[PDB]
Amino acid sequence: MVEQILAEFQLQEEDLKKVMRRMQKEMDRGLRLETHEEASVKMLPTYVRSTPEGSEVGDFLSLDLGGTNFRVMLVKVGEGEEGQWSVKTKHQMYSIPEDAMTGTAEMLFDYISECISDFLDKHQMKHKKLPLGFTFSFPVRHEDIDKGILLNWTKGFKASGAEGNNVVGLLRDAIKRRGDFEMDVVAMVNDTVATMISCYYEDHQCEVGMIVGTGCNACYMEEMQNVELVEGDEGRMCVNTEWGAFGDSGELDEFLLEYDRLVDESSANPGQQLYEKLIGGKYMGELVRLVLLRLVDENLLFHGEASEQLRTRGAFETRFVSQVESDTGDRKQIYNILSTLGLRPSTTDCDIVRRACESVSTRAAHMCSAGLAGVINRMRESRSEDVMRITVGVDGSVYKLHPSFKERFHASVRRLTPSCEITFIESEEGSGRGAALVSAVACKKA
Ligand SMILES: CS(=O)(=O)c1ccc(Oc2cc3nc(-c4ccccn4)[nH]c3cc2CN2C(=O)CCC2=O)cc1
Ligand SMILES: OC[C@H]1O[C@H](O)[C@H](O)[C@@H](O)[C@@H]1O
Ligand code: NA
Repeated sequence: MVEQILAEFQLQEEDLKKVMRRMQKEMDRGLRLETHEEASVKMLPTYVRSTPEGSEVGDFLSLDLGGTNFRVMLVKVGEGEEGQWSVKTKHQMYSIPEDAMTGTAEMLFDYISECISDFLDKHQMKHKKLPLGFTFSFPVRHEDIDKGILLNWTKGFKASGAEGNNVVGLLRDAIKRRGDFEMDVVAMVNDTVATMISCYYEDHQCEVGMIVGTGCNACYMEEMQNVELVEGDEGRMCVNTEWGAFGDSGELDEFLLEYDRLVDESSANPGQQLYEKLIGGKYMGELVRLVLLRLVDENLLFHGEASEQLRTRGAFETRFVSQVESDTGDRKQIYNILSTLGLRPSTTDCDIVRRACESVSTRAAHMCSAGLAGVINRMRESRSEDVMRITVGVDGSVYKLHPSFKERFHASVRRLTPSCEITFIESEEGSGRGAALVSAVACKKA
């Protein structure tokens, strides 16, 4: 029975409360000196602090590295009503070559600095020496707002000899070893951090950032006294939970399915990022693919016959998941996806594939809701407030564009967060505006 195979994806409320409590426990472990180093949830102080210690105005360069495409953009920051407006003015996107991303650090950052030029020249501006904000969507141990070493690549990145190294250095070398231009690199932030920062003008309650895109992560404003790895008890600092690695010490073992185990084993980073592998768009289409393969090996789908493409890793794209679940019921979208994959599905084949899609994506919404509710309830407790009103800034294609993910996600987080009133804001150019606003504050020292 297909329903019996799909039922393995369900999570009961008690399963979610369990996931939630365990996440809260790992978050606490990551923050404490005695456990931070062994912690699966690393809880990385980011050096982004509360209060407006003045902001510079003008134009800022923003880099965005964290997918196969790299982005360079210009953001103009200025003074006003609530404070500082920000707006992307010029933007250019760049694909990284196959052998550039598998090259070396020094090399990849050369392709990156090269790309900064194709943008600088192509916009009448190689002569400018701009402040630079770098959104870099990989786990970094910060020493400061402008200094921090990459702990490891995630999401299938692999450039050699980049791990263990100050990432801002690597970038300032490619800037020297280019002669071309001069840029001052003032801040490196995680994408979660940028997204939250980008909503803060519109909403001063925005103190969490969450990405549900290719990967899955969040950050939030922690009490400085709770942040044991930075001296000081005063104010708040932003903590990059890196919750993607929740489960890398076995915390999700009772939930993982044969599909999860296979995605993990054939991944670039086996044994790591296990929570993220349940949720992120890098993995969601692959999960459905494996579920489809299981259904077929059992003769419950495509009369037990799978195409060449269907048996290939990566072929069931995450965007297909989202398109399958947008089908209006006439099966046209489903049929056209499958047919392109060299399949000839029946009416019941289409409906099964839809069901497989719903199961994978519902489980990602719910699994993700437990992570966030854990963050929100911790913060409600830390701040000692009765009804906590909080805004979460959110970005990522899974959340923004999968037709039912956001609604299932919001319903499930609200269920797990009594006495919290959560406002969700989808960020508008969160990466670039976010890196720009941090930059503009980091430009009060210099
Ligand atoms: C004027 S305004 O009110 O429109 C306005 C003000 C700030 C804005 O972004 C920020 C930039 C920052 N740069 C640093 C930094 C940088 C270096 C060292 C230490 N700190 N910290 C920052 C905090 C924020 C805002 N911030 C919070 O305070 C809680 C959640 C959040 O996003 C956005 C709009
Ligand atoms: O892009 C979302 C997330 O992807 C992975 O989880 C990265 O390790 C993390 O830094 C990033 O925030
Ligand atoms: Na502290």
